Amino acid sequence: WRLWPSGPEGLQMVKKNFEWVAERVELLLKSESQCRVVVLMGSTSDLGHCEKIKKACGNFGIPCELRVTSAHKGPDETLRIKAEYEGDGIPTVFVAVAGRSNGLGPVMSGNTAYPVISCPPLTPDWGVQDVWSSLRLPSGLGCSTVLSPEGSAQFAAQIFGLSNHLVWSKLRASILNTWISLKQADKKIRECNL
Amino acid sequence: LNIGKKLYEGKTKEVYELLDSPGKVLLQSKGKAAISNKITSCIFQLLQEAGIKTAFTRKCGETAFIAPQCEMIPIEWVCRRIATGSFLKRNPGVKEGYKFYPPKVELFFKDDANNDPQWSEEQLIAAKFCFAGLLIGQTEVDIMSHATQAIFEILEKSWLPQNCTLVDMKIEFGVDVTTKEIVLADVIDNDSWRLWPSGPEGLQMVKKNFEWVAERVELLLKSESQCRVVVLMGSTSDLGHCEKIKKACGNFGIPCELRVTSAHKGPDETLRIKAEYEGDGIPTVFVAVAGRSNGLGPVMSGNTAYPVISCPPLTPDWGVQDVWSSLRLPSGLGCSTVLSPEGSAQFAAQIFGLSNHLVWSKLRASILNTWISLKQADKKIRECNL
Amino acid sequence: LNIGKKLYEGKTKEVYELLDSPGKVLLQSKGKAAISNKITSCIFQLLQEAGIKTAFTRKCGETAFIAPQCEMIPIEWVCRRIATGSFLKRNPGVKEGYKFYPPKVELFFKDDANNDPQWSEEQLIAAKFCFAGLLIGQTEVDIMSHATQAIFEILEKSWLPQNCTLVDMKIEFGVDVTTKEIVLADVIDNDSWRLWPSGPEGLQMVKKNFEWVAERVELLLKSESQCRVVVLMGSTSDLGHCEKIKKACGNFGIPCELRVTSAHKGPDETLRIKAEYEGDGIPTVFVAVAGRSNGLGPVMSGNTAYPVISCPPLTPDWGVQDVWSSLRLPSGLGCSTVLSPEGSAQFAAQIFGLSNHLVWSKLRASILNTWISLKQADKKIRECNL
Repeated sequence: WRLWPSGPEGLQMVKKNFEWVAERVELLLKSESQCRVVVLMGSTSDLGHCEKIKKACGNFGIPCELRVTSAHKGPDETLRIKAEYEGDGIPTVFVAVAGRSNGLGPVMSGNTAYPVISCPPLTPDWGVQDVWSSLRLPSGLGCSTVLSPEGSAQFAAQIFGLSNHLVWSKLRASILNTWISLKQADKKIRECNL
Repeated sequence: LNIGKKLYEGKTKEVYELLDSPGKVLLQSKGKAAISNKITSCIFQLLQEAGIKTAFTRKCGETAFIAPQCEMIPIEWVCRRIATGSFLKRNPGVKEGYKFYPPKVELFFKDDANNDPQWSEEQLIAAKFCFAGLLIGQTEVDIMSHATQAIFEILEKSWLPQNCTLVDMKIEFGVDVTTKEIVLADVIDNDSWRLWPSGPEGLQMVKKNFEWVAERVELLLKSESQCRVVVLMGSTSDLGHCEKIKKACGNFGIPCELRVTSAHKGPDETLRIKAEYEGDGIPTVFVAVAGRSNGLGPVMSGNTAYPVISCPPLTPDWGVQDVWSSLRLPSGLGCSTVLSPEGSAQFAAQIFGLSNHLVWSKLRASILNTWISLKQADKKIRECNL
Repeated sequence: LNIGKKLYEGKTKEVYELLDSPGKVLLQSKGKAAISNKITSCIFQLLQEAGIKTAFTRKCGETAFIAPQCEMIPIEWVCRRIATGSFLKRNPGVKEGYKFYPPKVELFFKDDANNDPQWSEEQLIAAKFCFAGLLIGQTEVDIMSHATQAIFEILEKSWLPQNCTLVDMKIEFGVDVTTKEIVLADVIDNDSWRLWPSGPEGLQMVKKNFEWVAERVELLLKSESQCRVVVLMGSTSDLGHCEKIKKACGNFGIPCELRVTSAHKGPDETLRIKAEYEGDGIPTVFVAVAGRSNGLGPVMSGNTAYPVISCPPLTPDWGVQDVWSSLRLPSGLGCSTVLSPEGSAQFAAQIFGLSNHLVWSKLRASILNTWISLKQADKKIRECNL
């Protein structure tokens, strides 16, 4: 490869010498950007939903914690837990999981300057009625919605990826590999068009 | 090898029994009688491949063909698109050339070389005929007239590419002794129909001579229009959905290929695959199968001048929410939606049918047969209203 | 009458000014040069009627044609479907016959009879050319390559019925001094392309000689495939809806008729009207427009072997409730749904396009032009990101 110094601007432009490159390459294996995803669930009966998010976060190397809190039952407590993730300086993304009327996501988003994803555990029974409590929020709420549990973890990854190259890389490799997989399935089904 | 007894016969052929094979235990035999058999062997194979229930098995020699044994209906069904000769004489005022659009179906009583009149569809019912056990009434008389019109249109279409106009035709039915179905049971040669030259315009108008007709009929068994249906699926987990479409396409004789591609994942690849079906000149129709938000259909339609059908694999779980991504498309998209997998194959067939008479024929026979089926279910449930 | 000054010229023609008519103030003049003008006059009229922006007004005499004045782009665009000659020599390994599917577009730097090399699409942008005021960069270079491929495919299609294979072609653009649009600005004769005989199979493969090409090109201006769109409306109060479809059909050169019929009120009549479009042999597509519960589309589709599009005149008041009567049909119905009135006309066009190259061409040009339009809106809004 060829690596400019990039701090058209420097000398005639000189590739870094194998010596300098040598004592830097190990640093590419680590990132300056710390990141954490905190999953808030209004009820432990959605624990399974939250775990798919946690496991997914695990695929992008992002630490993830699950917690139980109710905007409707312990309003005060939800804010408290919010504060201990805000006050410890770790860049965090909140994923709100609340069934039925979701007031957890809306409240979180309204009291924190960090991103907040509402990832409702919808089922086709009343799903069509419940999503709207996560969409349609009063003004001043950046709160975003993502239905897929792993999908919400992915979005969180892409958020942190803007600062953690190690995470960005995993997103990129994944994009590629999914294409590789598409390519192969088509070739394998193409065999059967004889 | 071959056997035979006695049995009946018509004016052009002599039907013989066939020991060593009951049922289809019939042989039709009968200068230029070999021409008459070559013609009747194609029209039959043709009408048969289209889907019309017809008394014909395989061709046999030069002047013969075996077919299932059946009791004939003593009636001559005639269908017209244009009025000429006889008809004119019978219908004063109708100037020659008058086109009938449904088109006109008339039936003549007992073939008897005496007067063999014209019967009303009501005199046939009151006739109370019964062959091979089948009492002929409303339902049966209705089937024959409908089937006659259908057979007409099929042959009318089949001929057009040879630049021939089917003016009118004569046809006789018969109840299959085995299956008990009313079938197009008797030879169709050059005296069974009348073909103008259609390139009111030519000479005094001369029916094609059995010679010219002879060396053209085999061409009706093939089509100039090539056609292909390509099924694009965003995910192999819908493979089953796509196969119902493929199998359906198989019912209309249209070649169909399944392929995997994602507008969302491999945008670039979808366009690539699109290009190799566009560039090879085979007239193609694309059927897009994408679950959830369907962006496959919309993208395809927007980048190809060929038709694109979106056939979403909906389930009642979230179906009502997903269809709208296939309907409601930004302007400039001809993309059409069809929910039924086989239904989408049928639509594709009807698209290609505009150019492939063989496909059109299958669509037409199917329309008829479905009616035959409706008719019978009603008669079978009618029995239970006693 | 006619005038003229000096101006520029190419290898086959000499461009002259034309006082008494500015702008289109250009005349192209130039044995067999009259053949070269007859060919270039059809291909242009053809590409123009298809929708391609091309520098051509009317034919003039035997060896001339007037067109709008424009500054030429010193680049030779070439498009290939099959690799032959030159290309092979430039691309070692590509065996003759290799088919390119997108298909391949290459452009050659300044026409200069010296070496006139091959430029990368990136060397043209860096060239920073500017004609008639139009600085040529990403956007413009992208338009020409896209337009070249589109022009190729159109001509490729147009030729097929004459049993000719467009192997590759050469084309030059130019910015119209008036409108400032990049247009197919310069003659296309028999040395602008290469046409196999395509009935790897024939002789060593010989391009058609300008003589044979000459007496065929006018045939590309007409199609063998006839087509008609019939719009059925259950109520005259939707007349406006049906007219958008009719007008749209007009944009693709497809004849379209509006008619009033009710599946619910005159069941019998609907079938009758259906029959007179079926019986007259004109390939037809039916577009059903019925508000509320749509039984018109379903019934039509079930009684005709031709395609049937349901194009409901929905309004947001009860639209969500009505569409389902057009979707969700009993089995055996190929009936397709398309909400957009013009969209349904477009789909119909794409159906007929499978057989009418003139229609296919209009669809293709349209695809291109819509892209050209997208490209320009982005560049115009990009200006406002300063």
